[PDB]
Amino acid sequence: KVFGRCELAAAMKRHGLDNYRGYSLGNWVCAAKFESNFNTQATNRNTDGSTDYGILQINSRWWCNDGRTPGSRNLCNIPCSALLSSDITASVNCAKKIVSDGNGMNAWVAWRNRCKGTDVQAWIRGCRL
Ligand code: NA
Repeated sequence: KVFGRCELAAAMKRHGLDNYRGYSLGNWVCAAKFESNFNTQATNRNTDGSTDYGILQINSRWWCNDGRTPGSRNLCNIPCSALLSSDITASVNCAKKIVSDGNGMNAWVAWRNRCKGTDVQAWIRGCRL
Protein backbone atom coordinates (compact mmCIF):
# COMPACT_ATOMS: atom_id res chain seq x y z
CA LYS A 1 0.00 0.00 0.00
CA VAL A 2 1.28 3.43 -0.94
CA PHE A 3 -0.20 5.88 1.56
CA GLY A 4 -1.15 9.43 0.94
CA ARG A 5 0.57 11.98 3.16
CA CYS A 6 -2.50 12.98 5.18
CA GLU A 7 -3.82 9.41 5.21
CA LEU A 8 -0.59 8.24 6.82
CA ALA A 9 -0.56 11.13 9.28
CA ALA A 10 -4.04 10.15 10.44
CA ALA A 11 -3.11 6.48 10.79
CA MET A 12 0.04 7.32 12.75
CA LYS A 13 -1.95 9.61 15.04
CA ARG A 14 -4.53 6.91 15.70
CA HIS A 15 -1.73 4.52 16.64
CA GLY A 16 -0.25 6.95 19.17
CA LEU A 17 2.83 8.39 17.43
CA ASP A 18 1.99 12.11 17.79
CA ASN A 19 4.45 13.36 20.40
CA TYR A 20 5.59 9.82 21.22
CA ARG A 21 8.86 10.28 23.15
CA GLY A 22 8.46 13.95 22.29
CA TYR A 23 8.50 13.59 18.49
CA SER A 24 5.67 15.48 16.85
CA LEU A 25 3.67 13.83 14.09
CA GLY A 26 5.43 15.67 11.28
CA ASN A 27 8.72 14.03 12.28
CA TRP A 28 7.21 10.58 11.73
CA VAL A 29 5.61 11.50 8.40
CA CYS A 30 8.85 13.07 7.18
CA ALA A 31 10.79 9.95 8.19
CA ALA A 32 8.36 7.69 6.33
CA LYS A 33 8.51 9.87 3.22
CA PHE A 34 12.29 9.66 2.92
CA GLU A 35 12.69 6.08 4.17
CA SER A 36 10.06 4.44 1.95
CA ASN A 37 8.19 7.04 -0.10
CA PHE A 38 5.12 6.02 1.93
CA ASN A 39 5.24 2.48 0.49
CA THR A 40 4.62 -0.32 2.97
CA GLN A 41 6.24 -2.85 0.62
CA ALA A 42 9.65 -1.14 0.43
CA THR A 43 12.72 -3.30 1.07
CA ASN A 44 16.41 -2.55 0.82
CA ARG A 45 19.40 -4.80 1.33
CA ASN A 46 22.46 -3.56 3.16
CA THR A 47 26.14 -4.38 2.75
CA ASP A 48 26.18 -6.30 6.03
CA GLY A 49 23.53 -8.71 4.68
CA SER A 50 20.66 -7.31 6.69
CA THR A 51 17.54 -5.91 5.03
CA ASP A 52 15.34 -2.94 5.90
CA TYR A 53 11.57 -3.45 5.73
CA GLY A 54 8.43 -1.40 5.35
CA ILE A 55 7.31 2.17 5.70
CA LEU A 56 9.95 2.95 8.35
CA GLN A 57 12.70 0.68 6.95
CA ILE A 58 13.20 -1.39 10.09
CA ASN A 59 16.36 -3.52 10.01
CA SER A 60 16.63 -7.29 10.33
CA ARG A 61 19.92 -7.31 12.29
CA TRP A 62 18.20 -6.03 15.39
CA TRP A 63 14.43 -5.79 15.13
CA CYS A 64 12.73 -8.55 13.12
CA ASN A 65 13.42 -12.06 11.84
CA ASP A 66 13.81 -12.64 8.10
CA GLY A 67 15.51 -16.02 8.23
CA ARG A 68 18.63 -14.85 6.39
CA THR A 69 20.43 -12.47 8.78
CA PRO A 70 22.79 -14.65 10.83
CA GLY A 71 23.42 -13.79 14.41
CA SER A 72 20.65 -11.22 14.50
CA ARG A 73 18.14 -10.39 17.17
CA ASN A 74 14.40 -10.09 16.75
CA LEU A 75 13.80 -7.45 19.40
CA CYS A 76 10.30 -6.64 18.08
CA ASN A 77 9.51 -10.38 18.07
CA ILE A 78 8.00 -10.39 14.59
CA PRO A 79 8.73 -11.76 11.13
CA CYS A 80 10.06 -8.96 8.98
CA SER A 81 7.29 -9.64 6.44
CA ALA A 82 4.76 -8.29 8.98
CA LEU A 83 6.34 -4.89 8.44
CA LEU A 84 5.20 -4.88 4.79
CA SER A 85 1.47 -5.09 5.54
CA SER A 86 -1.03 -2.43 4.55
CA ASP A 87 -1.89 -2.38 8.28
CA ILE A 88 0.90 -0.32 9.86
CA THR A 89 0.31 -1.60 13.41
CA ALA A 90 3.38 -3.86 13.54
CA SER A 91 5.63 -1.17 12.09
CA VAL A 92 4.36 1.43 14.56
CA ASN A 93 4.70 -0.85 17.56
CA CYS A 94 8.25 -1.75 16.58
CA ALA A 95 9.13 1.89 15.88
CA LYS A 96 8.01 2.76 19.42
CA LYS A 97 10.59 0.32 20.76
CA ILE A 98 13.33 1.67 18.47
CA VAL A 99 12.75 5.31 19.36
CA SER A 100 12.73 4.51 23.06
CA ASP A 101 16.35 3.37 22.81
CA GLY A 102 19.17 5.73 23.55
CA ASN A 103 19.31 7.64 20.26
CA GLY A 104 15.72 8.57 19.60
CA MET A 105 14.84 9.23 15.99
CA ASN A 106 18.53 9.48 15.08
CA ALA A 107 18.20 5.71 14.52
CA TRP A 108 16.59 6.60 11.15
CA VAL A 109 19.26 7.83 8.76
CA ALA A 110 16.78 9.62 6.53
CA TRP A 111 15.27 11.43 9.52
CA ARG A 112 18.64 12.67 10.69
CA ASN A 113 19.74 13.81 7.20
CA ARG A 114 16.50 15.07 5.71
CA CYS A 115 14.08 15.94 8.52
CA LYS A 116 15.96 16.93 11.67
CA GLY A 117 16.30 20.69 11.84
CA THR A 118 13.71 21.35 9.14
CA ASP A 119 10.13 22.59 9.24
CA VAL A 120 8.64 19.15 9.80
CA GLN A 121 5.18 20.54 10.54
CA ALA A 122 4.91 21.15 6.79
CA TRP A 123 4.37 17.40 6.40
CA ILE A 124 1.03 17.56 8.20
CA ARG A 125 -0.11 20.96 6.97
CA GLY A 126 -3.55 20.96 5.42
CA CYS A 127 -4.50 17.57 6.80
CA ARG A 128 -7.67 16.89 8.70
CA LEU A 129 -6.29 15.64 12.05
NA1 NA B 1 16.86 -10.58 12.91
